[PDB]
Formats: sequence, structure tokens, C-alpha cells
Amino acid sequence: SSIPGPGYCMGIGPLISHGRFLWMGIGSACNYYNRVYGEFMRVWISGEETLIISKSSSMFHIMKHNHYSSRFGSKLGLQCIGMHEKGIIFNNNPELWKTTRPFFMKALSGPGLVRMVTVCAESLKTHLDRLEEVTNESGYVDVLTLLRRVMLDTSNTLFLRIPLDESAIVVKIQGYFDAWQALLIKPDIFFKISWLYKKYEKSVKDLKDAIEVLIAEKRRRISTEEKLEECMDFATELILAEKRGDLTRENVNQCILEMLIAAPDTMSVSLFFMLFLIAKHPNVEEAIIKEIQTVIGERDIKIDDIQKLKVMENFIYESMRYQPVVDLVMRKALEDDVIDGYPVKKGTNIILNIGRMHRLEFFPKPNEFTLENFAKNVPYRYFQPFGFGPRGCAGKYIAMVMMKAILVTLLRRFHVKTLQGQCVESIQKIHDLSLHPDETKNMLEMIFTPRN
Ligand code: HEM
Ligand SMILES: C[C@]12CCC(=O)C=C1CC[C@@H]1[C@@H]2CC[C@]2(C)C(=O)CC[C@@H]12
Repeated sequence: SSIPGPGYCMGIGPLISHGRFLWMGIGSACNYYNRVYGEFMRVWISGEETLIISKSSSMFHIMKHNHYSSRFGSKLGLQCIGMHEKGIIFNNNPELWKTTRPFFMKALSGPGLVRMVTVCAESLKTHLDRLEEVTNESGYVDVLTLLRRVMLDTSNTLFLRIPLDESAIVVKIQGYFDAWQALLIKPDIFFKISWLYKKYEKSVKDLKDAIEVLIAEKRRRISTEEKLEECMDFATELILAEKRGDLTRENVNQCILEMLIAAPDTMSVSLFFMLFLIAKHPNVEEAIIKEIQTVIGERDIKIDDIQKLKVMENFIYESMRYQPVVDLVMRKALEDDVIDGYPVKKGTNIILNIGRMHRLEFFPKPNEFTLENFAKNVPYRYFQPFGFGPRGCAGKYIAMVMMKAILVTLLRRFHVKTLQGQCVESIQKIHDLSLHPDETKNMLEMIFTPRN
């Protein structure tokens, strides 16, 4: 089979599609092209031919095989944000990625995943006792900020544990994300005219500098620690690997940064959507509350509780399926292969449109929010909210633990109301690198009214 997609108009084809991506945003442009042309089609970002695919079969092939364990993006953009061959998220050097990923995998499972359930609860409790920090005169709670702050506090106390300015770092993380999202697929031309990006450059330096202060302190405490065996964590593991000859300092620093931003970026927006859904689906909210009473009562949340929270689990899955944040995955072909019917040359970029996939393929009622979509065991080859395989989400398991933990301890204590008519469907959204609320609009607040 040949490859569907717009015509290469002697070098105008590329310029339209790239422009379309820049104007529309990666996400929406992906949905546009899959709607016009097939569920498997071809576009250009910069020079490179880039496939946009929503086919579950293609999805599965790509995530399963080692020769797609790469992403893509502007080299200049990635260098600017410090992710060019440095972190893991957008580290596209196969060997450097291969040797960095293990550090993330260790910290995000085993004992750390067990600690996380209780660390999460405490962090949320502490902030729910400080609602004055985030609540309006008319009782409007800034949930986005609240969530980001606990997500950061959580990540810090688990992976780095150095005291920090919660509120400041949160704003800086938001700054970093904009830069990341802004520069990821800008053409090289863009980077020539400098009063066009120095904006983003300063956001990166803001966060990076702020984190250096923290890593610097972490280095001191380690160099004077008596029971070094007793108190291992993610940052320490990296620093020791660096003091063998295994890692670069630049690399260590980017890793710590990537580990700190991950949950604030994705978990908080995810939980936010989840909370709005709860507010608009009383039936579902009752099921959850009943399950909590049955399983937990008023005991503190514990690791052994999490498997038992079946209703919630399905709620989280359905929320993610219906209202994704991470609706698209960027990959690159490292070897030549034939995928379904189509030839895929090495160096070909790939965007997997998992959000659209979850609305076309397996589910009984794709275009409406129901736990019915999860009434029967769903094969992981038709539902990929995290990705799987050698480069699937590093936090895929701990994420489920965290989301359960915070959903439990929040709803346990508060009923959540939405302002006016507002629901996830009516929220104005940016659909670019991820799918999130446009925060230049308003009516994004909620009302937290007590229980009992
Ligand atoms: C609901 C929250 C989350 C969602 C929806 C999500 C989803 C995803 C997806 C779809 C990917 C791409 C995987 C692939 O290419 O197949 C990814 C990558 C990644 N995620 Fe998450 N994730 C979440 C939470 C987290 C958390 C809490 C962490 C750690 C604190 C994390 C760390 C990472 C890292 C480091 C990568 C890059 C992996 C690599 O390229 O090797 N994620 N995530
Ligand atoms: C999950 C994630 C990493 C942690 C973080 O801090 C924020 C995000 C959101 C964007 C994700 C990214 C991982 C790589 C993803 C899946 C892509 O290939 C395109 C969108 C992008």
C-alpha cells in the first residue's frame, strides 16, 4: 500500500502542514489530518516525513518494538530547554536514554511506589488544611494550583527531599512547560530571530537555576551523610552514579528536573478533569463514596487498599479515556520496517493519536463518559493511556497509586461543585503538546463543601 496524505506540492505540501501544526497546535492538527485523510497518514514537520497514526494495530506494533524507542523534535528547541540528549522524556540518543531510564524505573516502583501512597495522602491533607492559600472570598478554590502544589510536594519528598519554595517552583514549572511546548516543533528559521524566543530562554533559566540551588544542597548533605545506605532516593542514586563515572553532571541535573515536573505537568491536569467529571456525575460519585466506606472507613489510606478500589480505578481509566491530557505520543523509527501494510523508513517521525484511537476502536460507548466502557476487562492492546513496552510511561504504575490516593483523601472530605454550567466538555482547551485548560480564560475554579 501507498501512503495517504496531502500532496507534496513541489515543496509547498510540507510548508502548509508544518504551518497548520504551528497554527493549530500538535494535538488538534493531528485530529484534523486523521479526520480528513485516513487513520494512518503522512505529513511533514520541517523536512522530515512524519506519520500520524490512530490505528490500534499500528500503535501496538510501534510501542512493542525496540526500534521505536525514540521520540523527535527540533534539536535547537530541545537544546534550549535542556532535553537534547540529556533527560529521558525527549532524550533521543538511544544509548544514553537506555542507560538513564533505569534510574527512573527504580524510583517509580518497588518500595518507592509503596511510600508514595502515604506520602501523597499526607501532602494532600496538609494542603487541604491550608485552603486559605487557594480559596477566593466567594469560596472559589483554585484547583489547578492546589493540585500542582501537592504534586510538587509529593515528588520532592519522594525523589529529592530538599525544602523548597512550593509556590515559586510551581509557577516556574508552568513557565518551563510553555517553553517546551512552544519550541518543540518550531523550524530552525524561528531560532535565528532572537527577540522571538529569549522569552522562553528565561523561563528555562528560571527553573533550572532554582533547581541548581536545590541539587547543590543535596550534594552537601550526601557528602556528609553517615548512614548513606539507610536513606537512598532518586537524586542520591544519580549523584552516586555520577561519582562513579556513569553519568554527566548536566545529565543528573536534567534528570532531577524532569522527575520534579512530571507529576505537576500531567497528574494535576488529569485530576482536575477527573474532579470536574465527578462534579457532573453524581451517580458515579456515590459509587466511589460507597466503595471508600466499604474498603477504608476512616483508616488512613494504605497500599493494600489500592487494588480493592475497583470502582475508582475504572473511573480513572474512563476519565483518561474520555478526557485525556496526554492524547498523543511522539516516536521515531530507528530501523526500517513494514507496519500494517505500509513501508516505514528509519528516521520517519511518528505521532500516535491515542485520544482518537480510544474513540474509534474497542469501547462500547466511545463518545460518552460511562463506566460501562470498563464493565468488562479491557485488553491493554486497545487501551493505552500510558503507553507500554520499552519506552512506555515510566510512571505508569505509580501514577495510578497517586491518583487513587489523592482522589480518596479529597472526596473522603469534600463534595466538589463546579461553577455555573461548567463541565469538561464546556472548558476551553489548548490542544497542543498536551490537552489542557486554557488558563487565560476563567470559571476554572471549584467549590469544596464539607462532608457530614
Ligand atoms: C496521569 C498521569 C500520566 C499520564 C497520563 C502519563 C502518560 C504518559 C505517556 C503516554 C507517555 C509516553 C509513553 C510512550 O512513549 O509510550 C509518558 C512518558 C513518560 N512519563 Fe508519564 N504519564 C503520567 C504520569 C507520569 C508520572 C507521575 C511520572 C513521574 C513522576 C511520569 C514520567 C514519565 C517519563 C519520565 C516519560 C518518558 C519515558 C521515556 O521516554 O522513556 N509520568 N507518560
Ligand atoms: C507525559 C509527559 C512527560 C512528563 C511531563 O512532564 C509532561 C508530559 C506531557 C507531554 C508528554 C510527556 C511524555 C512524552 C509525550 C507523551 C509525547 O511524546 C508527546 C506528549 C508528551
